[PDB]
Amino acid sequence: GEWEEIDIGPFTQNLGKFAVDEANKRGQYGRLTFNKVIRPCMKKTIYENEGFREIKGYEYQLYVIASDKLFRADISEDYKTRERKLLRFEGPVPPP
Repeated sequence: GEWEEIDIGPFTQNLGKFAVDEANKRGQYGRLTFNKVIRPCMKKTIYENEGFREIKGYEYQLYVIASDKLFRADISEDYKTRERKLLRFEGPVPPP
């Protein structure tokens, strides 16, 4: 399986902040205030399909508490540029 649990240290918390910033732009929940990312944070690596199967990027699934509510965010991150995209941000979700 290509998903693996990663740490919820500062880089992951900053991913959650990105997710909340992007969720605020989408506005589905109105303005939210990032609180923290909780376990589990899952990452999967996306590879090119052919050639050297270079890593194309990553996808993360995060559980982020924002405005005291728990959301699940899916975030892509390009390997070469570090460009992140919020793919999904939903909740309030059950605690994982």
